[PDB]
Amino acid sequence: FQGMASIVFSTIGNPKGYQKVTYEIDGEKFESNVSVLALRDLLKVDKTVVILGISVADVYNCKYADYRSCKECIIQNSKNDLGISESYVVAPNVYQKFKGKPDHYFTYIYYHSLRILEKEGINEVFIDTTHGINYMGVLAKEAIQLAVSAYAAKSEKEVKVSLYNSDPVGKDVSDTVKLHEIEAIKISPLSGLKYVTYQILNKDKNFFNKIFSDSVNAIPRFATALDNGLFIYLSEKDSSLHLKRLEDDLSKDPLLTPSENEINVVYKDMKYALSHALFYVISRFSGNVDLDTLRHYAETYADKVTRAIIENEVDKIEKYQMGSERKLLGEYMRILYAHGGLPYAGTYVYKEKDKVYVTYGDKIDEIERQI
Amino acid sequence: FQGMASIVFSTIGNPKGYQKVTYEIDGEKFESNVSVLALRDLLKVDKTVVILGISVADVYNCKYADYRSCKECIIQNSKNDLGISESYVVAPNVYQKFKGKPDHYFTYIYYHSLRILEKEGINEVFIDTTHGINYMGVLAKEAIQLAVSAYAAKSEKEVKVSLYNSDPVGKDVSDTVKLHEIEAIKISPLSGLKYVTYQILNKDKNFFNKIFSDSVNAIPRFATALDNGLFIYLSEKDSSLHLKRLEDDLSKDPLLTPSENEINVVYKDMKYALSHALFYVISRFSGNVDLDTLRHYAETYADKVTRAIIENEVDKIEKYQMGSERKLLGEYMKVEGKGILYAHGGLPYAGTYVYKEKDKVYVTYGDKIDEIERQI
Ligand SMILES: [Mg+2]
Ligand SMILES: [Mg+2]
Repeated sequence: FQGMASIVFSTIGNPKGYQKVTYEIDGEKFESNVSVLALRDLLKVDKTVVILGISVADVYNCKYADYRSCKECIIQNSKNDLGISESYVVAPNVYQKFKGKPDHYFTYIYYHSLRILEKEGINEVFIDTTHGINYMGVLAKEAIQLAVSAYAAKSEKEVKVSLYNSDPVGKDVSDTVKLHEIEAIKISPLSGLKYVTYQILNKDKNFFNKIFSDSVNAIPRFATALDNGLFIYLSEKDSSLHLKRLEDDLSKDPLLTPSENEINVVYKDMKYALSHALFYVISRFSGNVDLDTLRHYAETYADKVTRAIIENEVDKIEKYQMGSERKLLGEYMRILYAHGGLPYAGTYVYKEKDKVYVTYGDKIDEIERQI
Repeated sequence: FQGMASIVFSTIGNPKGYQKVTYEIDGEKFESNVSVLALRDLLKVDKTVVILGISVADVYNCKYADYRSCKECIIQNSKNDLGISESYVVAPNVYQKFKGKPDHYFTYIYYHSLRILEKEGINEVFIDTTHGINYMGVLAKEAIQLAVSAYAAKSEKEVKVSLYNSDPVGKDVSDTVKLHEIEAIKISPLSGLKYVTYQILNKDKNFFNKIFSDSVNAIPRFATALDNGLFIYLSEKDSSLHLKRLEDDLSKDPLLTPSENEINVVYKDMKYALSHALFYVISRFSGNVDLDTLRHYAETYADKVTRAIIENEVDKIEKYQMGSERKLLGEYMKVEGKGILYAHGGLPYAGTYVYKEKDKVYVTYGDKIDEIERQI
């Protein structure tokens, strides 16, 4: 299954909803107490996701026994006020007595929105920030962008993403409130990959520390390999454990710990979201690399020069009749990169029944050092 | 996983290959003994499928013990001559001493190409008929079109399909040969659905006989439900048995039986391919129909009027707070005292129940399904 479903994510600052207003797109109108229901109606959006901060517990006198029971109380009460039965993402946020780190909101939305994209078979995403307050809008937008980027690359599909906002404040039903398309982008597997790597490669040298042993070095290295089309490396240098550990890290509930005067909320720093997106995209490349798979990777996941270099190397390999035993490419015909990841002294080739494979074999440590 | 892989299917009449020529697309050239290798190079196509007839068995002195062994001899010997290691579809065909029914070639290509599409995560398909002979081109093109139609609708994705043919060289030795895009189409889930139903609904009254009990009526009836957006009916009237039995029928090898100077080949009549496509598409609609699922079905699998009527009825339903006990739509929406299926886009008020469970509102025909079925 593949899927062409649409979804709208909406940042809602007040789970009680808002004064009824008449929203409008292209002259067509829909009256609502929340912009997201108007976007859903006017754009015929399949799925709805309301994003709330844990801080709105205060509105309903929800208890702080633990994050899960607190968020369940929020959802039960908001469903009745908003007339939206599902789905809800209730994220760690900083607001009044609720204390923490704003980037934790980002991490949480990235991870939870990614899971939703997987489940829903999505090809079009709307992000409605009409009712967001403080930093909700900027961080939900960027966290969802990251999730759609990871999703498009791993699922190998195109996903359209649009940012919407309106201004219903101090208006009523006699007011017409336009829902504006602010920006619309198309994310392809290539541009999803490039966004994910971009978010690793523009961070300071210590940014990815304490994620796993030597993560401070391993993470930017894996990102550089992904960014430059080193598919054989992504296939052969196992990162499945890193991915599993990050899933474990992000799957656990935030901690809610009440003070005298405060509720402290602890989730995971942004570096965990960026790292997960990286290893999630890398998981696309698992398994042995035969020539047609590599041709496809070149077309799908490499920029134009890198694609051309890889395809030229493959063209050269396809001129020869290939045997069962493994030989270095040299035996048939900056160096790592000038040959698009197939340097002749550092890559083997072999034929196993109907496929020719390229592998670094026991030379992978040499390759790793040149990344 | 979804996928944006490309694939070319090539009808090849002679597994020995052809006079080498320089194929060209848009000024760019590639010399080959087979058009499909030039297409693969010039259009950077991920996957290659060579379609051969079983009749090429004699080229390599292949034995006729059974279809599997004959096909495997053909494939192993063709690989070296053609320079293509995989994949091969070796189909029943009629030619010279090989006798049978030409539509069996269609059925075989449909089913086997469909399996290949599923495995390969495809969004772009090329059909190269350059080296096809007799009816290979017409039947491969139409069989593949049906396959992609079924695949697009069931997987819910768009697929582009293009028919290519080189300049025919005839009995001459040309030097440069253009590879022409003849036809290029885009198949959406809706376009796939409509092509599948079209192939059912343009057949004679008895065309679908002997597939399963009362299939002459049941098949057209399912196609009519699908063609007209009766998604609740498709969700509630079983067709998984029909799908399973068709997949079992089609997965069995063709029968090859040599006689005095003839080899008779038997596969399955075209009706099995068309019926398989139908039930494969219908299998998309499994599960209870909650209103968001229905809205999605209207947006994805229904023509403009049907989409509008369904969405209108859903808009009305969504005004109400829904209880957990099943009630007819009319119990919510119609007064006591006086005041049909298609005018309500499949949600007639006296024949459809509604209820809410675990955050979703559902519509179902429940015990009224027979009455709905009478009206299809
Ligand atoms: Mg949540
Ligand atoms: Mg075959």
